[PDB]
Amino acid sequence: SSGSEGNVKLCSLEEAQRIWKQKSAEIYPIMDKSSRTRLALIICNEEFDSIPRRTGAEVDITGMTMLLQNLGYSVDVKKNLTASDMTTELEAFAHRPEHKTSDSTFLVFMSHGIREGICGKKHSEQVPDILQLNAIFNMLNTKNCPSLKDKPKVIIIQAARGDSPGVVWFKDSLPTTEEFEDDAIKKAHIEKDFIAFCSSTPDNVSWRHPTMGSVFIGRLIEHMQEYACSCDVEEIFRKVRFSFEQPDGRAQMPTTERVTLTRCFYLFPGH
Amino acid sequence: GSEGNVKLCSLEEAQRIWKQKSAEIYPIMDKSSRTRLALIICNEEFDSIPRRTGAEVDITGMTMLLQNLGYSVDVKKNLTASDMTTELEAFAHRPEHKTSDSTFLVFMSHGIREGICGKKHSEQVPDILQLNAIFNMLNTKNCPSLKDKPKVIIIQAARGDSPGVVWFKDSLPTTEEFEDDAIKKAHIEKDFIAFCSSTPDNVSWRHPTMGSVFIGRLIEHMQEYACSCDVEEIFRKVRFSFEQPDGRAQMPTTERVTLTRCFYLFPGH
Ligand SMILES: [Mg+2]
Repeated sequence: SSGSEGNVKLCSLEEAQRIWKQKSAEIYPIMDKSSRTRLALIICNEEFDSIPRRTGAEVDITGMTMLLQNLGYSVDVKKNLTASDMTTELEAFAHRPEHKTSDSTFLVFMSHGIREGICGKKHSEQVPDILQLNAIFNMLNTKNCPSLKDKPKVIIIQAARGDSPGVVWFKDSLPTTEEFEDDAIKKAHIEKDFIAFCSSTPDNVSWRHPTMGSVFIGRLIEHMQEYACSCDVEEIFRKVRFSFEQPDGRAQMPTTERVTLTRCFYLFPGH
Repeated sequence: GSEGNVKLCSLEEAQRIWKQKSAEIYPIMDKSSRTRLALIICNEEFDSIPRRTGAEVDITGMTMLLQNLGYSVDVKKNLTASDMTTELEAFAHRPEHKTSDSTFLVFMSHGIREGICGKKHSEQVPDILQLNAIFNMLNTKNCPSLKDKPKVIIIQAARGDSPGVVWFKDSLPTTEEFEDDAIKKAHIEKDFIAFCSSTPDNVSWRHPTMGSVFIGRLIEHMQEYACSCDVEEIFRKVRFSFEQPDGRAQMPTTERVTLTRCFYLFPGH
């Protein structure tokens, strides 16, 4: 009886009716299932030139691919890219015409993390190869990705550190090209409707179960599958943090970051 | 009464919430015995950089709000980074927190890339309090009295001819202070939520010293919605209220959320 949705628990018609009746004015609207063309992007760096292999990556890619596909997203997976190539790929994704007939997107980045951003494949101390988190939000913003204006953009980042001070986030501050937008694109908020969810916790290896996925990605998939039907995604992220509250060996506490969501994002699995 | 402008949560409303989600709501303390503390730090008068007009209306608005929500408010004004740090460290050590369920910290100043401007700041010899330092001073190691309790941080840190007050990043030996092993095994940073506005100062001229729109909008939403919405959502709704821009676009961000539960203020209780 299971199908496109896999192991994601379905929101019944009754359930969906209730959520929408109660808060429709502040729920991101979703598009008709039959005609919508949802897109997602996973970029996973596993094999690196000068830094450790990320054993566990393939289980994560497979799990997140399955998850997002079960939630209705056409998932485009890219592997072992330089920051330069990650940039080129981001811009292409941002420019896909399918987003015009979509209601939302997910972007997943799985790689090594340092203070300054996400490590590309050719990264070393001498020769840097870093994707700045900021560039993700910029390339998907209102001006650079007008097809996703007013639509939620969920950015999941697994950027495990090791000895370094995780991923830094947060600051507090040439002229661009005139592309002659209608004054309603011009006057829109540059950045709006983003939510990020970030883990920089290193992996604990089990040699008995090598190849196995990161606990973060596993815990996220588990919670998405169980609670996509009843909770909006902000709340699902909070519940992942709740699940990690009593520490085991390796303490995990992923942070929700750069929230410019204006409405609740419900996934309405089954619809 | 003591709540004034804040709409009160009712016993039926308040029991509604609690029954629905008590296992995932931050518990609040008995009203008669809790001693809630909040801190406002505002730099408005500066040596070298522009005077921030309308600060006093914001201070007064935020103080009243926090008092209405059940917090005793200490306000500190025009401090160097060094003095702000001293004050924050003092705030963290107050015994009241031992008998409290939560806190709010408010920072209002000029902001740059590196963090919040202090009174003596110039681009020639900076004076900046790092946002990181705020979280560190209130974290589990350094402020054990607020472990497992919500710590709301509001930063109004207006941008100059500058790209912003940026956050984030992913990833010298400290003094050994002999913490209990339960403190050592605890999550170092948990139960925080920041709401940040980095919008520049436009100034009213026929009628000056009239508050900032961010703070006004936050206060209005807290008054309206504390009786039915957790702070997270209240912060969402302020964003919702700014969706169609006025002249000066404002979209304040929620940042560094390690909240594991929902923080209902339950005004009136
Ligand atoms: Mg919520």
